[PDB]
Amino acid sequence: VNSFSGYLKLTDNVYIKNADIVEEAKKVKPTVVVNAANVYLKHGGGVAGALNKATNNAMQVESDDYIATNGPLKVGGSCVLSGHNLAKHCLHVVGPNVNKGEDIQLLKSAYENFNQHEVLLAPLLSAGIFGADPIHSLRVCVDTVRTNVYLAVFDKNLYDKLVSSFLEMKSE
Ligand SMILES: Nc1ncnc2c1ncn2[C@@H]1O[C@H](COP(=O)(O)OP(=O)(O)OC[C@H]2O[C@@H](O)[C@H](O)[C@@H]2O)[C@@H](O)[C@H]1F
Repeated sequence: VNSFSGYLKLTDNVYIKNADIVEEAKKVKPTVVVNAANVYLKHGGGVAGALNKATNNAMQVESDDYIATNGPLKVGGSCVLSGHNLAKHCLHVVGPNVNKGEDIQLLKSAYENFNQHEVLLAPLLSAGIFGADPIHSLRVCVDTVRTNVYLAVFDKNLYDKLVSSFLEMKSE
């Protein structure tokens, strides 16, 4: 468990890899895989749908049970559900949907949830369907997270641009 391999280390606690989060989950067997969710735990495109599909939809049924009991999450909030076959647990975190003008400042709140967990395999919250700049998502992660976060970026082109943007931002 937690056998992460082939990451580039950006800070003492932030690692990045050009990889699909589901395939990493299957290789690594993490204690915590992070889902970039919405407040209803309705897993659409993006990481949520990729993770959900890999669980043969058990993730969405569990989420439906969670929501029926406790109601929707808040933006910036989270909940720990089961990791099924991918991880021990899945951290479901709701970043701001900047497409709907939700407060980008809640991206910081979202990443805070990471600090409740020694080690996580995570994507870049709000960076796809929710419309945030991926560079900005990385900046907020490295600035907010103090635990060990292994970031999976599947698109090689985004990953190269993200590394070169981080080198610039760290050196100023
Ligand atoms: N298989 C994969 N492995 C690794 N990285 C992947 C990936 N698939 C995508 N990414 C990238 O991960 C980041 C997060 O992007 P999104 O997955 O779209 O989450 P976001 O917070 O923007 O929106 C949440 C909403 O999306 C709905 O799925 C969810 O239910 C909610 O309504 C982006 O850089 C993607 F490019």
